[PDB]
Amino acid sequence: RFELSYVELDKVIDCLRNYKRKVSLDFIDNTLIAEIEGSTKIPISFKSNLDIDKIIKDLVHNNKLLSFELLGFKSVEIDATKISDKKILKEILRD
RNA sequence: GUUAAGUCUGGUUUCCCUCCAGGGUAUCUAAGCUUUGAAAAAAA
Repeated sequence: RFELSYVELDKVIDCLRNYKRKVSLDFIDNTLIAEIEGSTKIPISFKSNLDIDKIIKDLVHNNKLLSFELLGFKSVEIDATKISDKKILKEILRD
């Protein structure tokens, strides 16, 4: 099963508060980055249970169909303008 | 070639009781009282 042993946010949450931004992801470069349409791209450190074989990243980045159906599993439009604690933003970005 | 964007769909149908048993057994009256007391032979 998929186990996310840890993900080192608390830096993405910083640059998110009081704003309404779309948090895009990208997994090429072998390190998970978290693009923000509010013009910042924080590289995310994480440890998972699945080892993406470095062939799968390329198979998804090259196949224009895969990278197209990947738009739906890639982003959230987080709205922190109103009351927005850090913990629930953590769970949002974690999921 | 470059970018940028995902969009649609988020439980339906059927079945809602069927069969057997629908009373059986015991008791079905019992014990008393079964006539009594007045008038039986009357005046013309």
